[PDB]
Amino acid sequence: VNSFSGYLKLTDNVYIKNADIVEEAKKVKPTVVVNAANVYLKHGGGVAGALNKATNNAMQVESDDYIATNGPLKVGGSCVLSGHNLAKHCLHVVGPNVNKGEDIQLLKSAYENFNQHEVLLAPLLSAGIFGADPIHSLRVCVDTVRTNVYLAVFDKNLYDKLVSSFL
Ligand SMILES: NS(=O)(=O)c1ccc(C(=O)O)cc1
Repeated sequence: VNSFSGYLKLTDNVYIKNADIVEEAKKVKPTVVVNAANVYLKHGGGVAGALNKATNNAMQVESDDYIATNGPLKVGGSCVLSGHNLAKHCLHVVGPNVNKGEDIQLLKSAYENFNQHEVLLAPLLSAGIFGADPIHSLRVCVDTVRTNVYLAVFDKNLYDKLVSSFL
């Protein structure tokens, strides 16, 4: 048993809810929250900027030190950093950004990072400003992630479409 509430079960291991991932993280304080990161860990908009804003910019300060030491992530890659006031850990995962021309086949590699963690709160990857089709992202998630993932979908209209079209 875990603390996640109000989710619709899609599969053995994937759950979904219409929720603001920031508000969900603040309530649950999960072991792992996933950030929809870019390779520079520049948390400017969407989930990364909202997560970073909710940490009072501490996520960005930590991230800048990580990049100064290690250089950029790979598209499809990840790093584990602090969860600050939102979670124990934040798993920063880089899905391909369609609006920058990245290979959508890298979306499966991105979701494979989730399998290193038993339970995660996470948004769909490559959605919103990354330019991928969220229906596709949910299908790759279900077909790739084997650990228990709790998906927060901000947009109520999209949530309803994801559920009603789910195979
Ligand atoms: N890639 S993003 O611009 O941060 C993004 C991620 C998820 C949602 C959503 O749940 O609706 C919206 C935008």
